[PDB]
Amino acid sequence: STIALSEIVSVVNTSDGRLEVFGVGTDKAVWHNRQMAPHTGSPWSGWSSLKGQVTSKPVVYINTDGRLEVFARGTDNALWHIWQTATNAGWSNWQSLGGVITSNPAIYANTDGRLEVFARGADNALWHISQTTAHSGPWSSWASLNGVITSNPTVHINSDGRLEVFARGTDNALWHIWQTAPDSNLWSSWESLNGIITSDPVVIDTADGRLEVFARGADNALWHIWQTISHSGPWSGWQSLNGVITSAPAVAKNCDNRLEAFARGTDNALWHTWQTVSHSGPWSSWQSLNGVITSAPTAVRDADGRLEVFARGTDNALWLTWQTASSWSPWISLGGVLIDASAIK
Amino acid sequence: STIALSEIVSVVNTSDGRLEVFGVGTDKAVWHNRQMAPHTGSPWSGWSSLKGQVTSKPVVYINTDGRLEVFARGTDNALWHIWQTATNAGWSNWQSLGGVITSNPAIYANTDGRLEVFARGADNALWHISQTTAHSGPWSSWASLNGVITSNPTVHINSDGRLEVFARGTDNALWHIWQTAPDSNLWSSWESLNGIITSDPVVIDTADGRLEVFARGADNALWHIWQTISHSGPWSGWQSLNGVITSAPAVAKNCDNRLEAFARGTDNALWHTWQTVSHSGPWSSWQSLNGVITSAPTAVRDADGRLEVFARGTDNALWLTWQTASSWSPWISLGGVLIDASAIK
Ligand SMILES: CO[C@@H]1[C@@H](O)[C@H](O)O[C@H](CO)[C@H]1O
Ligand SMILES: CO[C@@H]1[C@@H](O)[C@H](O)O[C@H](CO)[C@H]1O
Ligand SMILES: CO[C@@H]1[C@@H](O)[C@H](O)O[C@H](CO)[C@H]1O
Ligand SMILES: CO[C@@H]1[C@@H](O)[C@H](O)O[C@H](CO)[C@H]1O
Ligand SMILES: CO[C@@H]1[C@@H](O)[C@H](O)O[C@H](CO)[C@H]1O
Ligand SMILES: CO[C@@H]1[C@@H](O)[C@H](O)O[C@H](CO)[C@H]1O
Ligand SMILES: CO[C@@H]1[C@@H](O)[C@H](O)O[C@H](CO)[C@H]1O
Ligand SMILES: CO[C@@H]1[C@@H](O)[C@H](O)O[C@H](CO)[C@H]1O
Ligand SMILES: CO[C@@H]1[C@@H](O)[C@H](O)O[C@H](CO)[C@H]1O
Ligand SMILES: CO[C@@H]1[C@@H](O)[C@H](O)O[C@H](CO)[C@H]1O
Ligand SMILES: CO[C@@H]1[C@@H](O)[C@H](O)O[C@H](CO)[C@H]1O
Ligand SMILES: CO[C@@H]1[C@@H](O)[C@H](O)O[C@H](CO)[C@H]1O
Ligand SMILES: CO[C@@H]1[C@@H](O)[C@H](O)O[C@H](CO)[C@H]1O
Ligand SMILES: CO[C@@H]1[C@@H](O)[C@H](O)O[C@H](CO)[C@H]1O
Ligand SMILES: CO[C@@H]1[C@@H](O)[C@H](O)O[C@H](CO)[C@H]1O
Ligand SMILES: CO[C@@H]1[C@@H](O)[C@H](O)O[C@H](CO)[C@H]1O
Ligand SMILES: [Cl-]
Ligand SMILES: [Cl-]
Ligand SMILES: [Cl-]
Ligand SMILES: [Cl-]
Ligand SMILES: [Cl-]
Ligand SMILES: [Cl-]
Ligand SMILES: [Cl-]
Ligand SMILES: [Cl-]
Ligand SMILES: [Cl-]
Ligand SMILES: [Cl-]
Ligand code: NA
Ligand code: NA
Ligand code: NA
Ligand code: NA
Ligand code: NA
Repeated sequence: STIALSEIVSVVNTSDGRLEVFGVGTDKAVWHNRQMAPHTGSPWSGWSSLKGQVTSKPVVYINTDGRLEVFARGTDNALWHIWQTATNAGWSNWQSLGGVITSNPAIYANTDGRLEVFARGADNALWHISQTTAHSGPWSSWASLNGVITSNPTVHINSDGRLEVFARGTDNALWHIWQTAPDSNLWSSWESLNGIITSDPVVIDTADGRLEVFARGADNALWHIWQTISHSGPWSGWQSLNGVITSAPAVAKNCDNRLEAFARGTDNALWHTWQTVSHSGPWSSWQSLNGVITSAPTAVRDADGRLEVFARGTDNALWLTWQTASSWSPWISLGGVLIDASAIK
Repeated sequence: STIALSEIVSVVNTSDGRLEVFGVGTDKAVWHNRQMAPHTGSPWSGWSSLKGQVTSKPVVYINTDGRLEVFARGTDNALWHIWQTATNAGWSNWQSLGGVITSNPAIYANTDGRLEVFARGADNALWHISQTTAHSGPWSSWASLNGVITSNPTVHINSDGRLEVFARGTDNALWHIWQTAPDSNLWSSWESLNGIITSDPVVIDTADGRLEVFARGADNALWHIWQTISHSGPWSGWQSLNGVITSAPAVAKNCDNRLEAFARGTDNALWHTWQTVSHSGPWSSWQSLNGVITSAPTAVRDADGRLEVFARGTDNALWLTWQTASSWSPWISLGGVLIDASAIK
C-alpha cells in the first residue's frame, strides 16, 4: 500500500535534441523547463506554467510527428492531456479524456503511431485508451485489461512492436500483460514474474531487444529481471544489483548502450551503478554522485550522448548533474518549487 | 549521366542490435550476412542467398514491428520485395509490386508505420508506392511526384514526421520535394538547392532535428548543405569538407551524435573526416583507414555504439574495419563475391 519515493519530474530528449522537464508546483499547475541548445550544460528556459490542476505526476510523451503531449490526472480524477499544436510551436488547452483513474498515466506509441495510455481505475484494474489514428484524435472509448495493481503501471514496446505493461500486484509480486499482436486490442492474461517489490517498476529495452525490469526489493536492494530471448520468454530469475536505496530507481542507456541505474541512498545522496565494458558487461559497485535529494532521481541521455540526472533538493528546487569526460559535474540548481503529485505513494 | 562509384551493400542495425548486410552475387541473387551477437567484432553467419534476380542495389528497411524487408528492381524492371514473416523468423518469397523503375528504390516509414518506396520511372520522374496500413499489405497504386532526376533518390523523414526526397536533376543541381503533412499524399513542388553534384546524395537528420545532405562536387571534394532550422528552411549555402574522393560518400553518427563521413581516396584507400568535440563541432582533416577498396564504403553504428565500415576489396570480397578505444581495427574479410548492381552508375 506504499512505494519508494517517486521521481518528481518527467523528462524527454525532444525531436530537436533538447531536454525538457515537466513537474507540479505548490499551486498544482504543471510547469516545464527546457534547454535552449542541444548540448550538455546548455542554459535553461526557467520554469513556465502550462496551468491545469493535476493530482498525478505529469507524464510527457513524444508523438511520432515529434509533438510533445502531457498526460495527468485532474482534480475530477479524469485523465487530462495537453499537446503541442506543432513540433516547435505552442500548446493546446488542457482537454479531458474522461474516465476515473487512480494512478499516474503510462504512455507508449503503437507501431502505427497511435498513442495508448494505461492507468489504474477505481476498481484497481488496469484500464487503457488510445488515439484512433496516428498522433491524432479522436480517442477510443476506455476499456479494462483487468488485474489488481498496487503500483503505478509502466509500459514499454517489445522489439517486435507488442506493447507490454508491468505493475505490482496485491501479493507485492511483479505482474505483466502484453499485446499478442502490434497495434491490436488482443492481450494476454496477466502473468506473475514473482519477487517482492517496494517501488514502481522501471522498464527498458536492451540493445539486443530484451525487456528488462528494475525495482526495489523487500531488502531495499535494487533487483532486476529480463526476457532471456528478444521480445520473448522465458524471463530470467530475479537478480540483486545490491545497494540500499531510499527512492524509486531510474535507469538510462549510455550512448554505448551500457545500462546505468540511479537511486537515492541511506545518506540521501544520489547513488548509481552501471554496466562495465559493454551492454553485456557486469555491473559496477554503487558509487556516490553526492547531493542531498528529496525525490527519486530522473535520468536521460542528452544530444551529446551524456547522461543528465535531475532530483529535488532540500530547498524543493530541481537540481541537475551530468557526465563529464573525467566523472560528473557539480550539482547546479534549475530553481522552482516542486511537489510530489504522484497518484500512488 | 554518371555518378561516383556506389556502395556495394545495404546495412541495418536490427531490432536485436545485430548488423546485417545485403549485396548481389555474380548470379544476380541477393545474399546477406549477419552478426551472431550484438557486439563489435561478433562472428558472422557467412553469406546465404535470398535468391531472386535483381538489377538494382538491394535496399533493406526495418518495418516499425522490427521485420526486415528488402526492396530491389527485378530483371523485368518491376519493384520486387521480400520480408521477414516475423521479427526473428524466416523470409517470404520474392513478390512483385509491379511498376517500371530505373533507379535503386529508396524507403522510409511514415509516422503511421506505412513504408513508402521512391524510385525513378521510365520517364526519369520520381514515382512512389506505400503500404495501406502499418507494416502490412496491401500496397497502394503507383503514382508520380514528377521531376526529372539523374541520380538514385534518397528519402529521409523530417523531425516533424514529413518525408523529404533528394535527387540530382538534369542541371546536376541537388533538388528536393517534401510532404506538406505527415502520412499524406500532399507534396510540395520540386525545389532546387543549386550546387553541382557528381554522386548520389546522402541524407542524415542531425541530433538537433535538421536534414543535412552530403555529395561529391564537380571538384571531387565532399560538399554538404543543411536545414538552418529544425524540419524547416531556409537551407544553408553549400560548404566544402575538402578531400578528393573516388566514390560516393557514406555518413553515420557516432554515439555522441558527431557526424562522420567516409569515402574512397585517390590512393583507393578508405578515408574519413568527423566532427570534433560535439555534434556542433568543426570537421577534422581527412585521415586514412588504409585498405584497397573497389566500392564506396558503407558505415553503420553497432550495438556497442561503435562505427563499423564495409567495402568491397580487390578480391571482390566484403571487408570490414571498426572503431577501437585507440583508433580502428585492421581490415578483416567477410568473404563472398559481390557485384555493383546499382540501377544508376
Ligand atoms: C516550478 O516552480 C514554480 C516557480 O517557478 C514559480 O515561480 O512559483 C510556483 C508556485 O508559486 C513554483 O511552484
Ligand atoms: C488539468 O487541469 C484541469 C483543468 O484544465 C480543468 O479546467 O479543470 C480540471 C478540474 O475540473 C483540472 O484538473
Ligand atoms: C492535434 O492532435 C491532437 C493529439 O496530439 C491529441 O492526442 O488528441 C487531440 C484530440 O484529443 C488531437 O487533436
Ligand atoms: C495482476 O493483477 C492480479 C494480482 O494482483 C492478483 O494478486 O492476482 C490476479 C490473478 O490471480 C492478478 O490478475
Ligand atoms: C525481488 O524480489 C525478492 C526481494 O524483494 C527479496 O528481498 O528477496 C527475494 C529473494 O530472496 C527476491 O526474489
Ligand atoms: C509472447 O511473448 C511474451 C513476452 O512478451 C512476455 O514478456 O513474456 C511472456 C512469457 O512470460 C511471453 O510469452
Ligand atoms: C543536490 O543537492 C543539493 C546540493 O548540491 C546543494 O549544495 O545544496 C542543496 C540544498 O541547499 C542540496 O539539495
Ligand atoms: C564507464 O563510464 C562510467 C559512467 O557510465 C558513469 O556514469 O560514471 C562513471 C564514473 O565517472 C564512469 O566511469
Ligand atoms: C555472396 O557471395 C557469394 C558467395 O557467398 C557464394 O559462395 O557464391 C556466390 C556466386 O557464385 C557469391 O557471389
Ligand atoms: C526478384 O527476383 C525476381 C524473381 O523472384 C522472379 O521470379 O522473377 C523476376 C524476373 O521475372 C526476378 O527479378
Ligand atoms: C506480412 O506483411 C507484409 C509486408 O511487410 C510487405 O510490405 O507487404 C506484404 C504484402 O505485399 C505484407 O504481407
Ligand atoms: C527535379 O526535377 C527537375 C529538374 O531536373 C529540371 O532541371 O527542372 C525541373 C523544373 O524546372 C525539375 O522539376
Ligand atoms: C557543391 O556544388 C558546387 C561544387 O560541385 C563546385 O565544384 O563548386 C561550387 C562552388 O564553387 C559548389 O557550389
Ligand atoms: C516546409 O519545410 C520545408 C522543408 O521540409 C524543406 O527541407 O525545405 C523547404 C525550403 O527549401 C521548407 O519549406
Ligand atoms: C580492405 O582492403 C583489403 C586489404 O585489407 C587486404 O589486406 O587486401 C585486400 C586485397 O587482397 C584489400 O582489398
Ligand atoms: C574522436 O573520435 C574519432 C572518431 O570519430 C574517428 O572514427 O576516429 C578517430 C581516430 O581514431 C577518433 O579520434
Ligand atoms: Cl523524437
Ligand atoms: Cl470513454
Ligand atoms: Cl544491457
Ligand atoms: Cl540525441
Ligand atoms: Cl511534496
Ligand atoms: Cl529497430
Ligand atoms: Cl500500381
Ligand atoms: Cl551534427
Ligand atoms: Cl544499438
Ligand atoms: Cl561489379
Ligand atoms: Na531526440
Ligand atoms: Na510509427
Ligand atoms: Na529503453
Ligand atoms: Na537496433
Ligand atoms: Na540519420
